[PDB]
Amino acid sequence: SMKKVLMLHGINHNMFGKRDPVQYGTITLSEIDNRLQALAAELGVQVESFQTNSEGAMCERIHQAFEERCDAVLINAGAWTHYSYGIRDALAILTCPVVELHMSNVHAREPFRHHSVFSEVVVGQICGFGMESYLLALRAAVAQS
Amino acid sequence: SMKKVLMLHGINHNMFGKRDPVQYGTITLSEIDNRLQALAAELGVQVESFQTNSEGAMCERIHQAFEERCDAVLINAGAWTHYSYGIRDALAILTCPVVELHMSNVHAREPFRHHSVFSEVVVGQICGFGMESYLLALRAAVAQS
Amino acid sequence: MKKVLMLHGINHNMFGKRDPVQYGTITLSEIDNRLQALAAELGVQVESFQTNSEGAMCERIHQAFEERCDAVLINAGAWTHYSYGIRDALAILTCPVVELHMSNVHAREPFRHHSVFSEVVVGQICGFGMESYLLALRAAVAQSG
Ligand SMILES: [Cl-]
Repeated sequence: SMKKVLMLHGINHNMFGKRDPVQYGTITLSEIDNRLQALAAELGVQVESFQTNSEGAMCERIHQAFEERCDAVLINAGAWTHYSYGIRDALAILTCPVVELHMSNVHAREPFRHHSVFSEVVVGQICGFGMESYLLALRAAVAQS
Repeated sequence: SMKKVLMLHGINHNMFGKRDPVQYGTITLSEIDNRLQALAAELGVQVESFQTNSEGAMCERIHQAFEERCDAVLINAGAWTHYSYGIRDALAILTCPVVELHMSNVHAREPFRHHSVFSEVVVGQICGFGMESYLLALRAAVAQS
Repeated sequence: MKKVLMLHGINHNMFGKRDPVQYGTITLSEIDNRLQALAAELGVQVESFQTNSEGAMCERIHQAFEERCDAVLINAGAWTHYSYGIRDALAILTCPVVELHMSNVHAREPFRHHSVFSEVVVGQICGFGMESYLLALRAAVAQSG
């Protein structure tokens, strides 16, 4: 009865918040997932989170989301965003809304981060708002429904 | 005494034929392998099929094909065709004929699919003929040996 | 005692296993032995790691961050020219990182001319064959002390 949203954390994201606190902050993947769960309860949906450093494991989770008729997918694939055509063609299989998000303003960083290979297979993109990027992406998917 | 040919299916190809039949058809990897097995028997050769979504598993299968003195290799690496230099340098270890193939006319799709990073390490390429691309590739490999 | 980590990249398990006349016989085992011999001479410890999985490489780099490795040597193979995932894993490190190659990559195919690691390494050593590894270990020890 409840809509299911899948959160896909990308390569190197298990290391969020484990670097120098003064320069990189302390936000961890665990805190992000808690904030997503907090907002999900108010929105009346379920959020399941998945993190991997393996491109094949990411694609196979996407395949599973297609077969399990997931209602919406949020993805911050990390560096994969800028070259992994395999994940791009995995996301293309999905028929539910796909929301791309980034904590940082990728369009103002190194040139290679300015381009996303997912642009044609996602509804839209959100970047630059830190932790709030995740919550805004969850909001975007729920409003799509 | 029989020649052994290895068929390498690439990333996301386990999902062949599991999408909308009206838009994507119903051709599955299982149906492809059966038609390959039928042609191999008619041609007097052996065909072994392998699919993976892991770039390392694909490279390691190629290493195994080199050590096992495989007679010819057919590869449809999927999206890996357009960026995986790792699979490219794996194919370069082979000394048997290598045939690159695609079901679709990749040179008439998105620009990133126009270029194959395998071009310098394969005998040639076959694309655009759907199921027949696999059967033509097997014929090409047998004639190369 | 100072610890240096040697990271061997994709396809490198096949070093020395190709045609000896054309590709030589230098193996990863022989390289690691020479590294251990020089490490004892230099008064440091060397640990070697090889993988064909991009995710496994990034996770070894995460472990190198947690274990407070003194220096990292990396010859990522073909990943050098496209794996932004490994690049962003290396960016987490705060110890000196030395990129190395046996061949003169800047005089090979154009795609090998560029390393996506250049902004996250101290420097690069290429072209000196087996000596590239030994020179890189010397570079890393001098960077620490
Ligand atoms: Cl609200």
